[PDB]
Amino acid sequence: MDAEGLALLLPPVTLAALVDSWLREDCPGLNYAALVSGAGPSQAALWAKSPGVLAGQPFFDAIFTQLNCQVSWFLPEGSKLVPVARVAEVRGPAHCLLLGERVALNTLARCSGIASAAAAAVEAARGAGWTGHVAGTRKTTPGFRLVEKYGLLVGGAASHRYDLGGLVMVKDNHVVAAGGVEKAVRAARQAADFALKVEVECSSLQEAVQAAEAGADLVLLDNFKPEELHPTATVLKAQFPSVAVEASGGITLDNLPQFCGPHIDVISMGMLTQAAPALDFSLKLFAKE
Amino acid sequence: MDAEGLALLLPPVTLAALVDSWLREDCPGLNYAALVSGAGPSQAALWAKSPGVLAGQPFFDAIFTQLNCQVSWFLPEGSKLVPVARVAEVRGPAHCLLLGERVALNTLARCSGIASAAAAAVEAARGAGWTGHVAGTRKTTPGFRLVEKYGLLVGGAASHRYDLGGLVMVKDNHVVAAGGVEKAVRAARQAADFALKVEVECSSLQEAVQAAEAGADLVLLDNFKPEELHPTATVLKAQFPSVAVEASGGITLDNLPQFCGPHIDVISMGMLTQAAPALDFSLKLFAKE
Amino acid sequence: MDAEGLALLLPPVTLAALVDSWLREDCPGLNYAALVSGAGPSQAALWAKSPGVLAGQPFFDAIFTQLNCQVSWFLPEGSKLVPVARVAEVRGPAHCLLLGERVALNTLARCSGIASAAAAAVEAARGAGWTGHVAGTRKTTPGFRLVEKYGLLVGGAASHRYDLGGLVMVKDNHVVAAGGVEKAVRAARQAADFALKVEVECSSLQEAVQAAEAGADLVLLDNFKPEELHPTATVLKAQFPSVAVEASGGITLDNLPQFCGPHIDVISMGMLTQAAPALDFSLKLFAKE
Amino acid sequence: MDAEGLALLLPPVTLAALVDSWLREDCPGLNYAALVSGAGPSQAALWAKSPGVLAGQPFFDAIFTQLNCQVSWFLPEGSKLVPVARVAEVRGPAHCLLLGERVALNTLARCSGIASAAAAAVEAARGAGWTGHVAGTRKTTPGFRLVEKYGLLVGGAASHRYDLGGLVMVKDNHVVAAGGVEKAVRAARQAADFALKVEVECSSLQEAVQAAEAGADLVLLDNFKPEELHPTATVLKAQFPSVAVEASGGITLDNLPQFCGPHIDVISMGMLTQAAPALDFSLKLFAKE
Amino acid sequence: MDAEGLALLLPPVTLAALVDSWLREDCPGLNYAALVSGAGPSQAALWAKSPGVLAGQPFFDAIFTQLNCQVSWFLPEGSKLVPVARVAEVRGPAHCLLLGERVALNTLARCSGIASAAAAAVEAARGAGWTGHVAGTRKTTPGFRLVEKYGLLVGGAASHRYDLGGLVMVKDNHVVAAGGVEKAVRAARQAADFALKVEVECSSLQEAVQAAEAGADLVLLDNFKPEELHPTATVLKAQFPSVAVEASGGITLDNLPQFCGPHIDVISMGMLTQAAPALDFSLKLFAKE
Amino acid sequence: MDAEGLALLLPPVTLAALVDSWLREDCPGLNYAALVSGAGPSQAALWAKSPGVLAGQPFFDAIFTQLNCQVSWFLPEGSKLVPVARVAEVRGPAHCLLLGERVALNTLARCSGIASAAAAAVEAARGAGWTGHVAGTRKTTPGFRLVEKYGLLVGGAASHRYDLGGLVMVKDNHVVAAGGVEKAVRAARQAADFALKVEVECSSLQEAVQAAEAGADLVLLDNFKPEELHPTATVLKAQFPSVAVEASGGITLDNLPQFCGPHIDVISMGMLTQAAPALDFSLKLFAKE
Ligand SMILES: O=C(O)c1ccc[n+]([C@@H]2O[C@H](COP(=O)([O-])O)[C@@H](O)[C@H]2O)c1
Ligand SMILES: O=C(O)c1ccc[n+]([C@@H]2O[C@H](COP(=O)([O-])O)[C@@H](O)[C@H]2O)c1
Ligand SMILES: O=C(O)c1ccc[n+]([C@@H]2O[C@H](COP(=O)([O-])O)[C@@H](O)[C@H]2O)c1
Ligand SMILES: O=C(O)c1ccc[n+]([C@@H]2O[C@H](COP(=O)([O-])O)[C@@H](O)[C@H]2O)c1
Ligand SMILES: O=C(O)c1ccc[n+]([C@@H]2O[C@H](COP(=O)([O-])O)[C@@H](O)[C@H]2O)c1
Ligand SMILES: O=C(O)c1ccc[n+]([C@@H]2O[C@H](COP(=O)([O-])O)[C@@H](O)[C@H]2O)c1
Repeated sequence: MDAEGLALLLPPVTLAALVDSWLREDCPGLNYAALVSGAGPSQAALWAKSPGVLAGQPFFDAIFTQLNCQVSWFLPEGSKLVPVARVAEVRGPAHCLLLGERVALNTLARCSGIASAAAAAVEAARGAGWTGHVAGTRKTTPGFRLVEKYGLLVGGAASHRYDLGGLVMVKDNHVVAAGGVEKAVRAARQAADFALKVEVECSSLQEAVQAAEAGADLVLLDNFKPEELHPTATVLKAQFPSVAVEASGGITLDNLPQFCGPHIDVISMGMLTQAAPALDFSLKLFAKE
Repeated sequence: MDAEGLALLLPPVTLAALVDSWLREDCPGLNYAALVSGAGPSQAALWAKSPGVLAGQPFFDAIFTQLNCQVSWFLPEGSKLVPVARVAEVRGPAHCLLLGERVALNTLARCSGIASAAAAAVEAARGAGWTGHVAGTRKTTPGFRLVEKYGLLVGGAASHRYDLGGLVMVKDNHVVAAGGVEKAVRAARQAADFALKVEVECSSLQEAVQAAEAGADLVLLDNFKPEELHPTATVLKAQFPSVAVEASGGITLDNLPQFCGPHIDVISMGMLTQAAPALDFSLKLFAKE
Repeated sequence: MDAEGLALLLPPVTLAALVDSWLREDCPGLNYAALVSGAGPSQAALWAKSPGVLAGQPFFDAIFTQLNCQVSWFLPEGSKLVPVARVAEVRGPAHCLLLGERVALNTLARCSGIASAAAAAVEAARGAGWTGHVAGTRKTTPGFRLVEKYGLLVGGAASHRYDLGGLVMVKDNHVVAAGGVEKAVRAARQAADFALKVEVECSSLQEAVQAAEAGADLVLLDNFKPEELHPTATVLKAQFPSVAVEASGGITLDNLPQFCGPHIDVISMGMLTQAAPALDFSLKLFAKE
Repeated sequence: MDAEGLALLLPPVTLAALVDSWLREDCPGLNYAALVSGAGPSQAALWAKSPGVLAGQPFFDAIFTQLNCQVSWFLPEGSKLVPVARVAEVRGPAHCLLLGERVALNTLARCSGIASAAAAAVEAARGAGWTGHVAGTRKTTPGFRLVEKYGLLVGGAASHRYDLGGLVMVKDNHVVAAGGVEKAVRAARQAADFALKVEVECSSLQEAVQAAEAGADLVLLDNFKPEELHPTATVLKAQFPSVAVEASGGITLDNLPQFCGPHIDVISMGMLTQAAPALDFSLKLFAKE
Repeated sequence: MDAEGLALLLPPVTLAALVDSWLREDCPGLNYAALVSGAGPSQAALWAKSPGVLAGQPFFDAIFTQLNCQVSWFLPEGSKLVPVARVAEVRGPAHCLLLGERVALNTLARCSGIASAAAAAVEAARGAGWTGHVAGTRKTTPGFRLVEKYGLLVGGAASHRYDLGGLVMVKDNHVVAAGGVEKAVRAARQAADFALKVEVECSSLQEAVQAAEAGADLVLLDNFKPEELHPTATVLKAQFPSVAVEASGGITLDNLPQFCGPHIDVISMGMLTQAAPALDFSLKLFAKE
Repeated sequence: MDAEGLALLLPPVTLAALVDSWLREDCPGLNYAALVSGAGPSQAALWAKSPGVLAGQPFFDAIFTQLNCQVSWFLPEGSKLVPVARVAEVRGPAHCLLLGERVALNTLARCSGIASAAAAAVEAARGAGWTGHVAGTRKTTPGFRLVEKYGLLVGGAASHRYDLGGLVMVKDNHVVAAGGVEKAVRAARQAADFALKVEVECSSLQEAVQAAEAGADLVLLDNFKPEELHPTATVLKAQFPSVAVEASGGITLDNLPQFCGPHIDVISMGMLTQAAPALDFSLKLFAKE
């Protein structure tokens, strides 16, 4: 509902340590450019130069907070960005603003790109009349998942499982390793019967039926062509009405409406995190009025 | 030098701490799916399903080494990927293979994705007759710089400075803070006269002349149109022949040939790391004869 | 239904870090006692002097692997301990055996003490004909959760959710802060509709019906005397066949039969981790012959 | 002699680091329940529902300090707890209160459970006229020693050595490795030099005399029957009056008066940290008026 | 030219982490002495008892900020110390002052010792009519480089490169491994043509000419006799006027003037961080009036 | 006694973490020089070019072991170094040898420099007939205390207390804060009666008598002239035969005989760690076949 409340999801203690490692990565030793700018109190304007959705204020704020700077936002989390928009002002000693600048922009750009992709996907789906959830994956940049799942939520998608613990997800490789879908789904059920859910990844109707018989909570139809996707889900919903159907594999902004259908509850797209270009933001010091 | 030599640039201690933190990110508690697959010895085939350049073997290796798995590659680092290619084979306990799969794949996908954009840019420059350096920027994913700068090098681009400690770069914001170009360049030269180089980002020809007169090693012409860019660089090289000229701002694979010019030495592209989609890789367990 | 394979659940990277920090805590500087013992090859015996269930071999093994010692076990993980039993042999340099001894016994004692409480509780419950799950809680020693939740599993109990990122549980305090059960539960269901489960802690029959109406996967009947409990539950399963029922509040080894009932699916006991005395083990060096 | 002033023993850099790891353990990713409570200002009351001694206010405070919450205590550290007592009030944003609640109660229950067991021991020892030190052991939970040693002090017991540094302690296993008591405490005496004391665990009157002859400061008489313990301690003090005698092994709250004696200076019980059940506390949100 | 400005080079995140690691080294567990002093407000005066240069205020300040203490300086950074001077006053709880006393004095004493040695070398060089850069090396105490490089700057020396990332330095061993100087600097030149500098360490005029002819930005003449050093530099400056010339190897304050010469740009000295004795500072609590 | 045994004191968990932080300090990103040397197998000789005592082999081994290099020592830990001497060989890949070279030489140079100062102070006191202990202090480089305390031991000196959790030490500032010598030491005697030692730092003979009378184990006569130090030590020994006497403050190599006396038990010298120059070592790659 409200993109403004999503920030309560982020534990305060994780932000500070996350942010501290990013700052150290960009300046591990002596910050020679501090001598160029000096330490006088300054003001920068944050400028939106790309269209999209604003996501990332919590991480932007945390970065500058460790550098004793303050941020005033002129747009809420989740806003549509119409270029060229003035979206915040940052205040602090000049060398601190310029030290935090690059990391803060990198984070805002990337989080917002993901939310902009997610909002477009949510839009395309509703424009085909589909009421299910658009979702992300675990195809995230390592070390950056907290930012990328947050960005999905701001854009209106579900984050899907955060990590491997999680919901027990039986994949192709698990079926092979366990010697059969029925053995794998039985082993996944025991591993947390109460209460984690079990999702099972299925390359065909007959695997999906076997997964549902063995007790899957969710059935993921993997890499179906749309023309076989919907018949398969119809049979499933008629035979196992309380099992949820997820479609996934090669779904993009463009072909997404072909994968929306009344018997698909969830559509997950790797593109939301692997192919969402970053938005264009700049931070510019200006003289005080 | 040669793409296989590049792996030596990676300090093995940093590799291990990066890899461990990525794994703890994807599985911070219990790995319930390890019960589904068990620990029996298995083999998995790495498949390349996107065209491009293969980059990131050192990280893929270090991920799996930490889980006591081994990798045999069938293509060298920097190889062209012609899909559908069988790129490697991974060996080890089934649960260790499946626990590292996603992290390893996510790393290789983004690293290869960046190397693929760099290769594409170096190609576009060479086909325009340009012998300069195509270069990356500091617009990298927070936490992930080591992989992305490594990706740039495998693709044939220069990484540019690794962080704020490796070359004193006077930007528009330093100029405003310092009171002006020549004040800012003087403080930059002090801050490490011997010996770090000083690069100055300039938005006008006069700003470029002031910076070169003030002793900049490198003058970066920022967001010039090509029609304004090349006459500026010609003037600069005429008056200051030992000052290198860089061009940057809004340069993409498509417009890259318009910015090549006999008086440009470096061309830096934020897009090589911010808008380079990841390649598609899978890892499929295959049965024991 | 096999305690030897539970070790696969422990991610190897989390084990080594945890063990390192335990060894650092017990010896932060110089280890003066190493000079008293020297470094000659030697062997110790592990002695179980308490009845119960043996749990914690992977942690015990990991501690001594960091100290270049080897361990041979004479009883599989989960075995019944009949004192005074010779449980294992540890081999390595004398000072390394004696450096690991206290941390290894401390971990094994507590992991086995918890598994022993868990096994006794599970034994009580099937002796009353019960088929549901005996479970643990988040009343764990801070920083020791991985050992204590693993111990629950070794003794046959369910771990319940590992931390706040598993199933969304709304408690009395959430209901007070949301201003009502059905508000709380409706927010909970949004926060991850697909797919994490939602569990609601209820003090009174009315609350549980509200919770179930609103979409709870699980209702926890908290602090019921067994007199009200089994009516309450058989009502709920009548009205809501599809919703799981959990009993919690003051359930101990002595009174556990009185909470076992046929419409109760899960019984969780904070005593399994808060009042589970450690078993008594010792490690004794013995001479070669 | 003043439990309020013990909090100065805890260095504040360590407290924040330990507290951050505990919070990170209980919520490693997104905190979904935060969307259920919101962030509106709230107050919770701390209820003691158990008899004992109150211990652990600095850790409790430090947890809620990291979460931007305040604590008001109505009982000083060390007070007797008569249930059901209102111990404190915690103020702050509701999600912040609910995120720290479990870890704060977990820490206070264990700390207090220990200080309550210590105070019982000091009560029983005082009831037998014994003026020596009741002390703890190194049988603490790995990772938690700071809380548990502090809890021993709050309840009137001596902590004993914190770690493997501190006093050099010759044990059964050292005597085996060094080939005799004389050799082991001569090597110990050398390592200890002038700053550390030497204590020797002795299971017979012969060992105790050899240890005292070879310069031990303390002799620990290990696993003696009470009838054998007191003559041994007496003859030792006659022959070596400068040597402190400690008794230890199987000493419990019920049998502790039997081990008290005018020639025992220290009595140590693993019981106080390995078998002290945690006190019952709760934290309940309430409406301001 | 301003010692008070150098503090801006220190990124505040790194300061906190480094400072906390030093406090934890000196007090890993309980601070027993805190009971001896109590927590009442106190004041202590910092006393300089050595002649030299004051350096290290940012580290001294940061230690005491972590401990909720405040510092007031009566001398700016880089001041000349004429003993016995009263250079600062520290205010805070009694136990926090005494907790930080030793770490802060150890830090200030080494930093000021390095700055004193650097200023002595600069004064000797200036008394020989030399105005090039006196420079440090990477012969720093491991883990203490930020303090030691900072102290070189306060004293008037150049820090030289901070680590293996600042400038590619071809040493004797690189030459041997590369199979010759031409191959080495060619490879070095490739590692970062634009733009890091390449310095080559040379033991003969012929090696230096080759290093220069092959592209070196700086030539370091290592362990020359002054009699052969100055003719060598004169040749290099005449045939390669843009290449900087460094002298290094065995250069001490007492022999430094013989190494000063019109064609030496940089003189670097291991002894500035390896043979620089610390200064004597004390911190004495004082009372009301 | 035997310096070769002292390596047993070093817990290997701590060595790896220390060493990792030092390597990361010296190369936080890409190691450009690795491309100059390549990765082929190589060898380097370790030369001692300063007189003194060899100390720090375990830290040197650990550095290279982290880089997959092996070290062969030709002299034992603690040897007298008669320059020039071939101390060791190091083998491994060329770029790993050159990556560890500086950190490994820095650690060995400071460790050996400290041991050399220790051995000379021990010999000075032996030549004066004195049988007490020469001791170090806590005037140690922050972060480096393990190497420096270790270096003292290899030189034949006592380390004195490692940190604040060793013996409780009442200093001038503690006396001022407690309001009296004699209330200070009683607070200190409580803070760990059994069993840590109490040392009191005294400026006058009356102060020593009060510390002795209130129960100090050790009395440090701080900054006495030798003329008054020995009369004072004699009174104390006569009145308090079991109290040990330390002498400290301004004691150097050349006046150490003046502080030796029959009633001084310990002499401690800040200069052993604050004014002990590092020894000169070099590591030289040499070609094979
Ligand atoms: O591991 C997960 O949590 C997870 C959640 C949702 C989807 N996936 C997988 O992500 C893949 C998405 O494919 P794509 O083409 O959109 O990159 C598909 O193979 C799914 O099985 C994986
Ligand atoms: O800070 C650096 O290391 C750096 C190196 C090269 C380029 N840049 C900046 O990157 C910008 C180019 O970004 P883009 O997205 O327009 O390709 C340009 O404005 C430069 O100032 C920055
Ligand atoms: O937060 C959890 O994960 C959780 C899981 C299971 C149970 N609990 C709570 O644990 C409590 C059990 O109390 P007790 O007497 O068994 O210590 C009961 O009040 C439940 O609400 C809490
Ligand atoms: O290592 C220590 O610091 C230490 C301090 C005091 C006692 N102990 C040992 O702890 C044992 C007491 O265990 P318990 O649970 O039987 O009372 C006994 O064998 C002592 O030698 C060990
Ligand atoms: O690696 C560096 O950054 C570096 C910078 C400047 C000098 N050095 C080396 O330092 C050595 C001089 O140190 P010293 O103790 O002989 O005065 C000489 O051999 C140089 O090669 C090394
Ligand atoms: O704090 C310690 O553990 C410690 C141990 C031994 C000596 N000291 C102090 O070291 C000081 C002697 O330093 P110095 O530089 O004059 O040789 C003297 O003032 C003692 O109080 C301090």
